[PDB]
Formats: sequence, C-alpha cells, structure tokens
Amino acid sequence: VRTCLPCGPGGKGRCFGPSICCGDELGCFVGTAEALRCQEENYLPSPCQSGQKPCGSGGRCAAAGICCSPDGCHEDPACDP
Amino acid sequence: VRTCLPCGPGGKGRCFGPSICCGDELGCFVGTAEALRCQEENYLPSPCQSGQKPCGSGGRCAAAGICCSPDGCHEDPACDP
Ligand SMILES: N[C@@H](Cc1ccccc1)C(=O)N[C@@H](Cc1ccc(O)cc1)C(=O)O
Ligand SMILES: N[C@@H](Cc1ccccc1)C(=O)N[C@@H](Cc1ccc(O)cc1)C(=O)O
Repeated sequence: VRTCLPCGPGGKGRCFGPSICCGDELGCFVGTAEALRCQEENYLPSPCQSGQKPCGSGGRCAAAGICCSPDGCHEDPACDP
Repeated sequence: VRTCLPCGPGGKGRCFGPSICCGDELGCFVGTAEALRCQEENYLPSPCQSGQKPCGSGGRCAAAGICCSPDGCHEDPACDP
C-alpha cells in the first residue's frame, strides 16, 4: 500500500503512526510538532504503511537502529544499517 | 535521585535515555539531533532519573500520553495529562 504522509524537517520524514514521524537521516519524532501532520492520516480512508523491514510486534524499521509501530518506537539492532 | 541532563528546544526537555529527549511542551525526540546531548549522561558517575510517574515496563511518563524507558517510548493513557 502507499507510504504514509511525509512529515518533519524538509518533509524528509514519513509517518509511522498518528504521532510518530521518522526518517533515516532524522531519527524519530514521537508526539512532537514534527509529527502533528501524522494525525491527518486518520482522516484518509486508504491504508498506508511506512518503512521496509518488519521488526518487533507490528512495527517496522523507521530509522537507524529504531523500530516503530503506530503507537511507539524502541531501539532495535535488527534495524541498524 | 538527580534529574538527567537537559536537552532539546530551549533546553526545555530532559534526557530519558542516551538518545531520547522529552519535555511536557515538546513531546519526545528519539534518535534525533535534539537527543545527541543525552549521550553525555553515560559518562556521569551519578545515577539520574527523569519524569515522576512509573509506567509500562521500567518506563516513566515523559510527555503527555507518552511513556519512555531508556530504550524507547510508547503511547500510554496512564501518562495522559
Ligand atoms: N489512513 C489511515 C486509516 C486507515 C487504516 C486502515 C485502512 C484504511 C484507512 C491509516 O492508514 N492508518 C495506518 C496507521 C497510521 C500510520 C501513519 C499515521 O500518520 C497514522 C496512522 C494503518 O492503520 O495502517
Ligand atoms: N549517569 C548514567 C550512568 C549511571 C547509571 C547508574 C549509576 C551511575 C551512573 C545514568 O544515570 N544513566 C541512566 C540512563 C540514562 C538516562 C539519560 C541519558 O541521557 C542516558 C542514560 C540510568 O542508568 O539510570
């Protein structure tokens, strides 16, 4: 399905959840201003998914060494470059 | 227990982990530039702690509706304002 809405500095990030914005060259913003646009995805009737590698439980590698699901992120070696 | 080092915009955040910086009016920065300063804590001989309310597994409320441990953060109603 489509990648979720872009977000963050220079739009270089992508939403991984309502309040989670991440990018390989940015790290992850959780609940910060950078992730506010990510709540808008809730209004879009089509499914979206960001990232490429599955990790944790229902999560995906969102940034260097970081795994995120729609409600949280945690450091994960499997997600390291 | 001393509070961990300050970090983030206007120094309004506090470190919850080597690469996690959170603040009540900021949200949480996970692996972003804002959290680089938090690596210094690793070399301070005294233990530190941020937040006042325990949550999830070994985490503490770091921001409105967010629970963080030194390894990550997740949405948690128990942390709502
Ligand atoms: N567009 C939303 C809602 C939706 C979910 C499933 C099917 C159709 C619509 C969406 O895709 N939400 C994601 C989760 C998510 C991801 C990013 C974000 O900024 C907010 C939520 C999903 O459930 O797959
Ligand atoms: N000061 C560090 C290391 C230390 C731990 C225990 C006793 C003495 C020193 C520290 O307190 N680390 C925290 C975790 C942490 C928090 C913020 C941060 O920027 C980096 C690490 C701990 O282990 O409690």
